[PDB]
Amino acid sequence: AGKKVLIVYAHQEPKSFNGSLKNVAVDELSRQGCTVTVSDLYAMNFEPRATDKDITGTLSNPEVFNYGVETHEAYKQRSLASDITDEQKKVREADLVIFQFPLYWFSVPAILKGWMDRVLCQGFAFDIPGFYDSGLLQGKLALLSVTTGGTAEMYTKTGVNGDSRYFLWPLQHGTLHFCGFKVLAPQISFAPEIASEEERKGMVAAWSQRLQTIWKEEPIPCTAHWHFGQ
Amino acid sequence: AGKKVLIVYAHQEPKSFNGSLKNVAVDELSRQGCTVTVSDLYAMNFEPRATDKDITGTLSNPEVFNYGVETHEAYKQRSLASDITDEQKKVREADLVIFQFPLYWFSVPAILKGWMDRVLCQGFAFDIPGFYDSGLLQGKLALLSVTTGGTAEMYTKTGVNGDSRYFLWPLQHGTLHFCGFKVLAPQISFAPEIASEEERKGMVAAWSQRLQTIWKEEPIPCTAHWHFGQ
Ligand SMILES: Cc1cc2nc3c(=O)[nH]c(=O)nc-3n(C[C@@H](O)[C@@H](O)[C@H](O)COP(=O)(O)OP(=O)(O)OC[C@@H]3O[C@H](n4cnc5c(N)ncnc54)[C@H](O)[C@@H]3O)c2cc1C
Ligand SMILES: Cc1cc2nc3c(=O)[nH]c(=O)nc-3n(C[C@H](O)[C@H](O)[C@H](O)COP(=O)(O)OP(=O)(O)OC[C@H]3O[C@@H](n4cnc5c(N)ncnc54)[C@H](O)[C@@H]3O)c2cc1C
Ligand SMILES: COc1cc(=O)n(C)c2c3c(ccc12)OCO3
Ligand SMILES: COc1cc(=O)n(C)c2c3c(ccc12)OCO3
Ligand SMILES: [Zn+2]
Ligand SMILES: [Zn+2]
Repeated sequence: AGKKVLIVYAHQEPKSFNGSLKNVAVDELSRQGCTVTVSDLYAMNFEPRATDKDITGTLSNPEVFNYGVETHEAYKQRSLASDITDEQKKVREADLVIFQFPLYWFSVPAILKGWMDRVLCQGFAFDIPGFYDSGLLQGKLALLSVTTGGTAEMYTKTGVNGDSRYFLWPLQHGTLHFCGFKVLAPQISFAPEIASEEERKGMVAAWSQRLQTIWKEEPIPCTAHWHFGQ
Repeated sequence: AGKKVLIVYAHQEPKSFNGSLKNVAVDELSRQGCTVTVSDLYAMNFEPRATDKDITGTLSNPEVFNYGVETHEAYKQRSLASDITDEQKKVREADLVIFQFPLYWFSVPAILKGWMDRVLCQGFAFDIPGFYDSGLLQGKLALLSVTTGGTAEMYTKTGVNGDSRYFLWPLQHGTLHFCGFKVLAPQISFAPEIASEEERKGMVAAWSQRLQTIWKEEPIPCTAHWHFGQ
């Protein structure tokens, strides 16, 4: 239907398993008639570092540079670097934002971490006050589509890595929910490097198949209990 | 004595509160006679992105780029980029690695996330298999010194942000413990931007005091129970 989707994609190799997941999302959401944009961060050589090059006008406090303060002001003044505001426009217009990435150290690859750090600035994505359920991106859906080295077995409460939900907290709750997104259940594609060719094909078609009905899903309850239980 | 400390620091501003915490750690550990090295990531313009530039000469599969495989082989064949190997030398010789950074999105700034992604490579920090305590950095101590925007009250189990310990999991357990580090209790300096003056002087003083007996400390039990349990 009449919806805009932004896919923020973080993998170096177009032939990868992540590449395939990205392309099947674009294929399926495009088939449905959705408007689809992809920010392919490596191909863009997206700048991950939060630096004073991100503000182009007079700083509030040139004596002691505080990145959150300076970017909050710059956002209000329209003196942010244009790579940041280009991304903000995509997010602003999106109804759904999908993040497609390999798990790096229980988190996103740094190039995508730098997208969150630099694009979700104060004034745009949240304000103090104006976060979690009062976040500035309220009304928008977000979803993490994550691939791993580790097996599903390894990511259980009594497996070596602990439950997969534990590493989702800082991203789902600390970032997405904080900015006001409603979070859809994560898509985790476990261990495609270990998986057989039939199992890989299965994981790709499960994602394609889930996307056929993605607009009918409810968000998760993004709370400590969902993530950690008890 | 004789101990070597590496401090991996990630703040843009030498006059910041992180800056002061890094400086008192250098001052105190230097005073004790320890060997100290600092990796000032922003001043080094450290590269955060995981790309094929990290491998010199020629790829072990130039048709499909797999970062994990390529860096593992590059490590074995002494063909990693020199920014990464310079960091690996400092880590290899270190008895204690302290990370000094402001919390960005429940995690490390992207520039320090990229140090983790690119420096802690397979063959160096862990093997597959070969992790947690068959992790290659066993014997070394690691410590997170983190500063926050949010007050300690916000970081309680039924505060908005949830417990501090919940966001420590991917860093302490998924990264530091996985590589074989023993983890010291984190130093968390809550909300300096809204502290006095005193209080702030006091937080800087307390870190210095703690570093006086850092070598007497016992590592935390780095378990799901410690982070999430009761
Ligand atoms: C710095 C670093 C940190 C990491 N940290 C962690 C961690 O904390 N936890 C953890 O679990 N893992 C971790 N990993 C490993 C893991 O997340 C990755 O290896 C990744 O998830 C695998 O995804 P990929 O797309 O790169 O796989 P690929 O290697 O690209 O996929 C396996 C492939 O199937 C492919 N394929 C592509 N398209 C298709 C298709 N359409 N159908 C069938 N097969 C297809 C390829 O041909 C290849 O055989 C880390 C890796 C690195 C480099
Ligand atoms: C992209 C981004 C994401 C963020 N995400 C989060 C998050 O997830 N959770 C969260 O809680 N917060 C978050 N924050 C807020 C961030 O963690 C805090 O802004 C930061 O930790 C403050 O530390 P600082 O060193 O920059 O403080 P500074 O602004 O540098 O310091 C505060 C004050 O201390 C003064 N000072 C310096 N040295 C001394 C000294 N020796 N004695 C006394 N005073 C001194 C400085 O002059 C200044 O007045 C985020 C910020 C950004 C920009
Ligand atoms: C430290 O987290 C990991 C957990 C983990 O379970 N696996 C399988 C990893 C992996 C890597 C790199 C890291 C991890 O390359 C291939 O498999
Ligand atoms: C989870 O993210 C935050 C939690 C949080 O508790 N606080 C206070 C934050 C903050 C930021 C940015 C993010 C956060 O700028 C100043 O204060
Ligand atoms: Zn939440
Ligand atoms: Zn652990």
